[PDB]
Amino acid sequence: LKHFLNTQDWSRAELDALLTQAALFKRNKLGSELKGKSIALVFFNPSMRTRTSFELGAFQLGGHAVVLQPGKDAWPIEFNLGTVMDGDTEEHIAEVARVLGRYVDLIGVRAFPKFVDWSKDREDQVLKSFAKYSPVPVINMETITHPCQELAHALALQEHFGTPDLRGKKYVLTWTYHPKPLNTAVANSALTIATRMGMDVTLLCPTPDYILDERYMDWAAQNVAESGGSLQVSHDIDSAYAGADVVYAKSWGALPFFGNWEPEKPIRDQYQHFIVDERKMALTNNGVFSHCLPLRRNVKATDAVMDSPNCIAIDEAENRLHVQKAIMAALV
Amino acid sequence: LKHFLNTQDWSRAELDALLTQAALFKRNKLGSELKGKSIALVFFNPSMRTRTSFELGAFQLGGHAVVLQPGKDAWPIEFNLGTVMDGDTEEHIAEVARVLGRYVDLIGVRAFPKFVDWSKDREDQVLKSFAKYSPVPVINMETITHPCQELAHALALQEHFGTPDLRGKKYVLTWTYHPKPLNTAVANSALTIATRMGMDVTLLCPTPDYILDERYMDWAAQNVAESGGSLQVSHDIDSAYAGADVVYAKSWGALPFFGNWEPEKPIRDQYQHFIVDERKMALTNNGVFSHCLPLRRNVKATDAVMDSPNCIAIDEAENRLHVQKAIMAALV
Amino acid sequence: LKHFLNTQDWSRAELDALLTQAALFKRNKLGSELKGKSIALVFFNPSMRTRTSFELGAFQLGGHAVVLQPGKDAWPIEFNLGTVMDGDTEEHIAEVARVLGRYVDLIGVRAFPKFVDWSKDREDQVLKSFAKYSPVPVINMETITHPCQELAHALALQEHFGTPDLRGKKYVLTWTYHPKPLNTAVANSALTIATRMGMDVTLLCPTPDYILDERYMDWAAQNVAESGGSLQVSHDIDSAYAGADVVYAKSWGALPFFGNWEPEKPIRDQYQHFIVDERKMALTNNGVFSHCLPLRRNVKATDAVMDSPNCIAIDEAENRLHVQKAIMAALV
Ligand SMILES: CC(=O)N[C@@H](CCCN)C(=O)O
Ligand SMILES: CC(=O)N[C@@H](CCCN)C(=O)O
Ligand SMILES: CC(=O)N[C@@H](CCCN)C(=O)O
Repeated sequence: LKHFLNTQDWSRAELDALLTQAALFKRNKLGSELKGKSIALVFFNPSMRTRTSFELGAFQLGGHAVVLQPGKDAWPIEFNLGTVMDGDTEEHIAEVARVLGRYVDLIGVRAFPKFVDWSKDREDQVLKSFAKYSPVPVINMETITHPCQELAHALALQEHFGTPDLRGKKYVLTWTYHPKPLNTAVANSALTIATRMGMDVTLLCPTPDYILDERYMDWAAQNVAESGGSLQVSHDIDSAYAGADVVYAKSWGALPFFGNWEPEKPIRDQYQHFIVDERKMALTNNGVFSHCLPLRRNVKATDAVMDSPNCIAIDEAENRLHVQKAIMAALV
Repeated sequence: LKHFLNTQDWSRAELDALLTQAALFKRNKLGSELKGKSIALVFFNPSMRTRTSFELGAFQLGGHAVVLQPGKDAWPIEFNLGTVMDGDTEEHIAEVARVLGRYVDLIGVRAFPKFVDWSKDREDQVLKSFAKYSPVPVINMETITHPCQELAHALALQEHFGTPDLRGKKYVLTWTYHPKPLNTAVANSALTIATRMGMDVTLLCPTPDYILDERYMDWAAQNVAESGGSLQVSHDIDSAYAGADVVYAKSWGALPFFGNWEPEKPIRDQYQHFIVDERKMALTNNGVFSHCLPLRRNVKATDAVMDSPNCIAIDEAENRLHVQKAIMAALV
Repeated sequence: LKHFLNTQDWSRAELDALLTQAALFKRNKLGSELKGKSIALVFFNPSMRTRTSFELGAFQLGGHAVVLQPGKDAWPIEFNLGTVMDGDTEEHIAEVARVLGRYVDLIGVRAFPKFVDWSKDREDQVLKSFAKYSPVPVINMETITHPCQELAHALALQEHFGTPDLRGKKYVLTWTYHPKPLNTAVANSALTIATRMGMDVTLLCPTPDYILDERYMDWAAQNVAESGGSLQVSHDIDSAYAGADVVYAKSWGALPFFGNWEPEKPIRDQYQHFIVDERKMALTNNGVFSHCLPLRRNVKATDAVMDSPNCIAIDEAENRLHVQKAIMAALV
């Protein structure tokens, strides 16, 4: 059975096919690729943009999405094995996935890390459990990676540059400020897709403590070796932005501080200057800027940058609809 | 771009067209006016009747409604301008509306006042912000006015009297008791539509403190001058009910007491006798009674009045479905 | 007007027709039996499996389900009669049902007992009120009985044995352990349908305190007299399981302890050995095992029993979809 858990699991040819199908759906949004079919959108964490895009995507192709929210509509689910369920959990994931598989044709899963222990969050237990027990294809709607965002982002860039071939372009994945420590998911995904596309990627962050998990740094390294781009880590803003063709910002909590965020606060507060502003973008090669959203204005990026004609965040946002339709259509 | 924010913004001819289209949908509810189209129902405050009627209305015309609840599915949204978003708000309304506009064809918005400061609530910030930033038509699902209720009410009255011409009929908008101070929205709307229809309207309330906002009193005055009816405020129950053809009740908190409801409590408790009962209706010209619902029995109106053959509240309730379909069809 | 409140209200011929229609829908799931029709799924208590199955069932037959959750989307509803609604309740059930009846073609209701007083919970007030005031058919989505589960269960058994005639088969409805006292609904329903099908039923429970309400014990007695089976209560595990063809487990709080669960805790904790394990099933006649779900593994039943090829719980779960479609189609 084929699932859409990560772009890294798919071949370049398969990804290219998805992006092209996404482009086709953008030119003709109504169809019957999902006629009479259904997808269960399982939200362990809520998301209006994800619910909206998937729900409409199913509708437009003749299918139907069922929105489920485990944290609000049911007792906790047990994912561990060989336990005596005499605690808080009422049902095991094996039963949840097997039953859903008798009702729907696809299962989408969104489940964020708990931020107490990265060794546990990085195992992607919720998503992997659904993939293990489900008799139908599973789709990652964001856990510790955000593959749907990757393709929406990739498509937006190809559309902006007028070509699917982005090799050679200088790509800057920059950490930006936020009052709280966030999920590294979007950054892990950006690094992954940018290198898979063969761009010359620079991971710009305040200190070595903010470097992403080795797993993704390795995915990126492997992608560069295969696509012909490059991977570099930098803690210097000006040299990173210089000549950049693309600047993608995202804030995230330093991994070494999981379960110990108190001391991480004064650290991030020293880098509020990582905010994407006009000065920094002026250093780029008339590059574009984007963010996965939601974005705190004048904190992650200034109003001037956000409303600049070079900001493609709304186009990338729209593309979530098109790429997800391509993903669902491919899996059924 | 045309929106449905208030009936006052539409011409009499346009409103008449909406009501007539509503009558047509009532005679033939299934159609394709919204085939493949969608509407995002954004609830900042929940409403089962509104979600049900809009959702079914979209379905019956071949479209699809996406139900969103910002207060429960996402962090707070920022509506103010030029601020540094380092507080509770995670995303700005500009981004929320622009992205939704790339997904749906229509956006419905329900957002109640906060009851702390009327000078702030009366600005209709949430609704006006959506209207400002959305690239698609916006529909008021109740904020400080309830235009959808206005048309459902107007249609019910025309159906009851067997004519679209209600000029001359004596219309009594009466305040009624409730243990808590409520939104003036429905009353503002009733006054607006009743006068727009040229009826002889009387605003019956306990004291001058309960008179509606000047904005609506002026809308009403303007409507009478143009339609040929009349507007009058009264604090005397018997003279108001005398000869009435229509009695519409609604409870609301005295505007001068926003952010200071403690002293307003003993005041409203002195007017529990404003309850619509048989004695009062016996003074009318065999007039009809209605309420927007939900209604507390034997508090706002007695069981006898509510179950009287002259109570058309259920018919007005049904009409929410028909008028909203007319509104959505007109805006796409 | 015909409703689906309990299987006991339907004739054997009618039930047989429902089960056969369910079998037909399983062979051809897409249809137009509900084309343009709708059902309001009213959840006073949430259920992902019920929302999913009903919602998809409506969709597959050309209809649409509207999901409503009174406890989270509105103030409390008043069910009592002749009261002055100056308390917590904002709207009366008469208005709720009458209005919904102007919007939808069917109304599903799920409302659990409150566990404080069984004399009150056993009156099925919420469901009976909807049935009384609704102008459209009402469907029990679980209150103090679970008729939809009954038919899904009945169908699974017929499919397992390869025949609709289960007379003579030894049916064991066994209480099982759970750390908390639960609803007797599923057990009441199992006893009801098993006897209606003419099986030789044994109600296995720890003590006389766990015997089900007299109402259902009488339904069962009447069913046996008419179908030709038998009804027996047992507190001895081994004699009950011996030669059993079917074992259906369910945990429930002892009725005599409603509103006084403290002393019931040490009592149930003495019967953890009621867990369905391999030893017990080894005593049966190669019988099947099932549970309505959700099931706590290694508490209600061991992993070995749950994953045994003789466990049909997932098939019974799937059948909720098919039988509910048969029910909705029959009522419209
Ligand atoms: C603010 C926040 O927690 N953002 C989320 C979601 C981003 C995609 N919509 C994150 O950091 O992954
Ligand atoms: C009780 C209450 O707050 N009623 C609301 C909603 C009325 C329309 N359904 C109000 O006063 O506007
Ligand atoms: C654990 C619990 O409360 N179970 C519920 C629902 C069973 C049907 N899904 C009950 O005892 O009725």
